[PDB]
Amino acid sequence: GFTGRKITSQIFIGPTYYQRLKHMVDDKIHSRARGPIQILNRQPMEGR
DNA sequence: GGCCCTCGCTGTCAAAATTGCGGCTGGGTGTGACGCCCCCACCCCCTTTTATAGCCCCCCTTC
Repeated sequence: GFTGRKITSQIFIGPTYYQRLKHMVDDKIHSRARGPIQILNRQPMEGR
């Protein structure tokens, strides 16, 4: 697709059924500089 | 004093059972939630009356 040259090997290509899973990167990304702390431990809380 | 045996006691090794402890790292959703029996104060209803009226039980009457 970039240079327009033929690929020397011959790619195996065809229609295949794919599924998108609920495991999505926007539901998983998580960061924390400084936030709320626990009532008992005074340590950072559990989970995003 | 010295040789030889059986015996009782504390003791020991061994077998057997009894018991405190452990069981990966981390992450993301969601969902939901005492009683028994007695004793002691205090209050309500028992009764009388009446006005008042809607409601309802009881007995009578109809066919």
